[PDB]
Amino acid sequence: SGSNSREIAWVHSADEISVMTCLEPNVYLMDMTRERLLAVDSKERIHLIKPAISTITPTHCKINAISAFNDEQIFVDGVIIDVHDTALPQQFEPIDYLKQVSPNILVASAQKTVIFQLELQPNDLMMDVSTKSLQEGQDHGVCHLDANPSAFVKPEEYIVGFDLKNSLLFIDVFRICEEEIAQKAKISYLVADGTMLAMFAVENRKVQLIYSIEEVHEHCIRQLLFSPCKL
Repeated sequence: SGSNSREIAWVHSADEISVMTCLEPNVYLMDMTRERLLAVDSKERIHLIKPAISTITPTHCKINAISAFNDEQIFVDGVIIDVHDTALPQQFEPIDYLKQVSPNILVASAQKTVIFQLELQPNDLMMDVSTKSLQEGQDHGVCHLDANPSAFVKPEEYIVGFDLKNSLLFIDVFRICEEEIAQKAKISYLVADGTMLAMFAVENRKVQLIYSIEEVHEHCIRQLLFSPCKL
């Protein structure tokens, strides 16, 4: 699912081919969105939700606005008020929310636990890394990266710096950087790739990536508007 600048790639799991309405679609698995109104259709997901409860992740739905709207519910609307901006959400009915603060929060869709530690974060509910020091609460101040835009856990938790890096935690092996996700085989030092870093597509400045299996079978999406579908 890719917002109209609502398309596909020979599949029916997100939008009926051509569906003009967006900022981001949701096919995490009706592909959710947020207008500059939630315009979600049915091509293959659940077929009907229309305009019901921006950046939505899995609902084994929750919203994400530019305000303190940590709302997230069913169709049942629940505007959990974080009390500035409700930033990056992740699903771990508990859902972790990460504002423009490294402390962050865990809210059960009701705040499960809330932590405060200093003056992108991974999933392994208490074993969670924090970035903006590299403290991993349950904590461990790790000021090794000069800041910290993303961190991801063991497939040795690798955390990127704003000036490349994606070092080791528990040797700073170096190839903003190309951000990271986890494999059963570490995605080669949690970089997404530097070929195969030992433990190039068109243009650069990639955002967020995933992967099917070790090395091969990229999940496409690689850059803006033009990414390889090779491997």
